[PDB]
Amino acid sequence: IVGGYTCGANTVPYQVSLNSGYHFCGGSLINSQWVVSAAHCYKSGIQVRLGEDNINVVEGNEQFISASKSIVHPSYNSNTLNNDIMLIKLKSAASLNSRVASISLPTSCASAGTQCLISGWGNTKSSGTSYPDVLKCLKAPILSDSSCKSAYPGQITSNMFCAGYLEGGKDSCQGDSGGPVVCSGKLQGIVSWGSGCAQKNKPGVYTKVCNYVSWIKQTIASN
Ligand SMILES: [Ca+2]
Repeated sequence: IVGGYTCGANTVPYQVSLNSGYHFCGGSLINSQWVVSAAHCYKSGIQVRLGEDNINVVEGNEQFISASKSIVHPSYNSNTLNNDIMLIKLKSAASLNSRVASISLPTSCASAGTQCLISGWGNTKSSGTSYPDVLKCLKAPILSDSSCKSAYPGQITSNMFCAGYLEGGKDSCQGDSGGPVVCSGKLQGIVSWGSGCAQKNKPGVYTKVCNYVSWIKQTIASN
């Protein structure tokens, strides 16, 4: 997160870190046994780390649970990042409490102008590299489909939206991928892609979660 703020420990209780020896992506806990993340975060050997603030210090609220199964969206295209969503089933159910909690799935899509909270352990510099140990947050609005398409000609599908600031300075970044965009208490996006980070006229591009709720629910029901 570039241009954000320190969230506060365990204030984003659905935020997970995906660990393969190191933090490599965010995710969102959607029930006791399932995480939503970005398909481009897929790898084998994932440990889901819940209840994290400092990802380098054991602070007392962590739950570390191995993935038992990963499911990349059937239609994920890694070239275009269309359908950049994956589900991860935990080997055991998380224990849910005030600091480790699921986030609601949308029943309807969000609209341009809605403010949302974007969070993660990604890069904090736009012309630099600095990875935080504690969770960072950014409040940002959803941008119009037309401004999103104008920023990224030929690249925005019906499964993507833009959020952030066209002026630059405030965005998600490398290492935030797979993490949440939460709007009015609903998971509306997944950190997906963008040209650089926090660049002028190059907002963040997010997977449009509301398009996937039917797939999410049926997948959970059969797995
Ligand atoms: Ca920790």
